[PDB]
Amino acid sequence: LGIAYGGKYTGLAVYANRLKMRDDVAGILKDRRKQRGIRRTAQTKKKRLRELKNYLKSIGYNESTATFETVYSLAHKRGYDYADMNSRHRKEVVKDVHKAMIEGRATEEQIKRVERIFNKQYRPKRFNNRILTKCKVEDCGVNTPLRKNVRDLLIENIVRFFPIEQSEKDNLKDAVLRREEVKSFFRKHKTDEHIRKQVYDIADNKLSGRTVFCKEHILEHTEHSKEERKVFRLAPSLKTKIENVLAVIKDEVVMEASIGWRYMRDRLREKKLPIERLHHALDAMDKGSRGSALHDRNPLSYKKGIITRRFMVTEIECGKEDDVISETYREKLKEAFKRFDTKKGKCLTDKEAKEAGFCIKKNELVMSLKCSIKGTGPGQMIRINNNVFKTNVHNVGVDYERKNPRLSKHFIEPPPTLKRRDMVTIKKLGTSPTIETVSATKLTKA
RNA sequence: GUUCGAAAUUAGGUGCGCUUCGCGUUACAGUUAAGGCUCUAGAGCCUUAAUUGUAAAACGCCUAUACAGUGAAGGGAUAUACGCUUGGGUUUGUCCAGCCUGAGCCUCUAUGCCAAAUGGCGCCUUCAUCGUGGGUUAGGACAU
DNA sequence: CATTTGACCCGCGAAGCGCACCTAATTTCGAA
DNA sequence: CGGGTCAAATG
Ligand SMILES: [Zn+2]
Repeated sequence: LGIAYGGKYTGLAVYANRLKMRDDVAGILKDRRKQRGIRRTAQTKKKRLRELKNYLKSIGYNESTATFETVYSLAHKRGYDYADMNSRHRKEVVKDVHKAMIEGRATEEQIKRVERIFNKQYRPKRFNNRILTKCKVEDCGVNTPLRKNVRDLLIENIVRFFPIEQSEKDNLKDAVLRREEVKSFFRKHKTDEHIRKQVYDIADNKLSGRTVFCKEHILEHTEHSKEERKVFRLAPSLKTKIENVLAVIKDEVVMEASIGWRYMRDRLREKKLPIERLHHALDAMDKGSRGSALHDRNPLSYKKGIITRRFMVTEIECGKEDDVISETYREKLKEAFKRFDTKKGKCLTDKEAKEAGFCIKKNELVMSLKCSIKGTGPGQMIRINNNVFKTNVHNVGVDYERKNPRLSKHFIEPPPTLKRRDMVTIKKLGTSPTIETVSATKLTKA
């Protein structure tokens, strides 16, 4: 093998071929997770609002009444409850709800049910039993316990090696799980400081995670010492990296980033391969995919042929203020940059915007300016519900460009067989695709 | 006695999943503040910006045998499910991740909250009732 | 009038829970 | 952070 991997690169120094691994999948999953969290928060907000509306209408506070107005507006921003006394606390929102429903002449049971709606848990929190480490011995596929549920077994695993009799071992085990008793025992039955910490840690600490062995095998681990450490749960991004490297190996070991070492070591054997744990070889993405974003995350405004969007003054770049629609605020922003000298950093800053007089919002917060969107065109605009989005995956091929079947019903501009990366006699696609900085129209299939 | 292997423990980092709280975006509607034009100091319209409210945030796919509210009763560690067995939806060229989830079950895993036993509560179940919902999707491989 | 050709575009923050998989170190037991 | 966008410019 000779594989050696590190940082963003790897080398199969059997051969001396270097390979570049994907160093993005982690950040892509991170934002595929932030998006899912945003979506689920919004769905729970809709659930809660539906329930609150139904209840308020059921008790005579119909939508036209001020009680409904106030309570429904309060239910949009209910505050946080992870702690107790950028957001208000659940208690302040519920205090305002009580105030409004009292002023509405509501009964105690009604206010209490509205409070229950404001405190309801719409999606269960399930985290106590999610990741399931199975027992290491080959004949025991059963679940290992959480280490906090078998503190007795873990304490026994340590006390079974003390120079004392079994009766004193059992007494000590029962005492530590009787506080000064264990201290006196150790003070008399001199024991190593590390062993004493370990037993105290098992007795007292918050034991996250599971044990390598089940109940029936925690103590028997010495009988299985020759079996190496096993792995079952590796990060999908590291899995993608390592499996791309392994696929390269399959098409075509002192393996010196260290995470996931055992997963490679086990895939390299797939039975007994030994392991000895830009010039890297000398030391030794497809955004059109079916799971990529169909469009941008921030919707755009598309009015009478002009694409614009609101960007904060601290989000509009120096040298680009010409996209700001307002003539007056363009001049104001230019008057701000010939004092700020922001051309280097180009980002501008909250303090600078406030000093320049762009703090116009409710909380003295920096205003926003509508700016025209460069780098986009009409062909990329889609409309879903009220939102207009830029889609970078509008092109799936060219026959005249071919529109994305997942967006044909949403394109604002009506439409008038080389796919991307095909071999022809393609890095960017269109009616005259870019083929490799040369662009041509008369490509032919090859 | 060195080395190596395992387990345990601790700290760091990396990452994965769940549940929320916001800001920002967008659509409409109402206001305020200006800028302009147009009718005639006002009045009508367009712009920008602020402030209010409500609504959308991937497309889709799958579910009404579904889903949630309310009430009653029963069960609640001889119990349930995030567990086990075995699925199904997302799901498509195909296969997956991840999430969700049905039926049976308690051999492994887990089991919360408010008040020493015990007591409520969440929880599970059946029914009655008003109904209109719920899950997943912004990732990876392969083929094309 | 098809090509270069050069600049431009792209959602952020926090909290509460779980978890694994690698480093660093120690104990203990097994071996080779 | 590729896949485009526009307008410009041997054209
Ligand atoms: Zn076992």
